[PDB]
Amino acid sequence: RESINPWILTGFADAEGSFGLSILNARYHTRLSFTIMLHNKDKSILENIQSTWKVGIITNNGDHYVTLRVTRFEDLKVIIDHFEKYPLVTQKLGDYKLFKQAFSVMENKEHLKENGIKELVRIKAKMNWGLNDELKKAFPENISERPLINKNIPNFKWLAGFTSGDGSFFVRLRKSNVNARVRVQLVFEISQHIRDKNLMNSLITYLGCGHIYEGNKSERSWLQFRVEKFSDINDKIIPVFQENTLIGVKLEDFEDWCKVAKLIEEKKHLTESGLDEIKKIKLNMNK
DNA sequence: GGGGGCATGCAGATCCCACAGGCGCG
DNA sequence: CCGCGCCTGTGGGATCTGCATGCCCC
Ligand SMILES: [Ca+2]
Ligand SMILES: [Ca+2]
Repeated sequence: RESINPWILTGFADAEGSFGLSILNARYHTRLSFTIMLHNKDKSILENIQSTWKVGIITNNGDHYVTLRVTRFEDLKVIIDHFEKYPLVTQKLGDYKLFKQAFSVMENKEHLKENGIKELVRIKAKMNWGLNDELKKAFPENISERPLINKNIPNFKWLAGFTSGDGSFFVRLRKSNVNARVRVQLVFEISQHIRDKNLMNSLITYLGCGHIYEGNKSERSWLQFRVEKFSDINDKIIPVFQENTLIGVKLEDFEDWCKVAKLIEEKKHLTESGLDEIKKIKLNMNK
């Protein structure tokens, strides 16, 4: 049990969060929800988040996945209050804005009159993946292509939570095809759907390093932010997350990541014994 | 008396994670 | 040569997202 920084929580919500508006039947029932599902290894984050918001239920989905679900109405107010003070950054903010106007419709109790569900389906048709086939056949009169959020990084604490979700620290070992000497390469990467390309591109100027790699438009719908130059990693990337602590197993991956960075800064990665530890400081992180 | 809210399942779709290899450059 | 690191390319599963349903209560 502990509490995390609010900007770190918002950043992690931009990565793994999901806003849900369920409309099922003609007695149409409604269900507003915020959900996060992770691997069992990161059950601490969900309990860390639940202790911060004092809401939600943490269940087990299968033998490997935990889930945190907030479904009560009065308990969705603290979520909306929090996100109003710490706004989301990715295109998920658009789903949150539709999540909020769906809440105010259900708060005025108008969501049960015939006028209410007609707007909520109109609201639902714009968030996440839209409506189903049946309700789209039950409301082929849906009107309303929402305004696209385009923000930059608000701060580094948002990045700590965001990196704890979609980020990645890992070690590269390359056997030189000419020298047969083991090469060690540290790299930091964040992947993301191309719908937030402007946000991912703003990481370059805010961190002072990194590159954006895309691939052709026909074969891929997600890009990568990546830092491979060791000097940028040791002097820019590492101090950022030393100040803004990551959460979950990403903190453990980052700690082992920094152990390799220091073995390299001490030039011990050229030694036979130093190369042995780095190899273990690579199997550590797969487990 | 039953309607709407809550808790609690289960499952599909995909956007991630954690890499690999070729090769130009200083 | 040689190590660095830009640059292209990716398998597979942890994710994001959706549907269902019996129970409870007021
Ligand atoms: Ca994400
Ligand atoms: Ca993750």
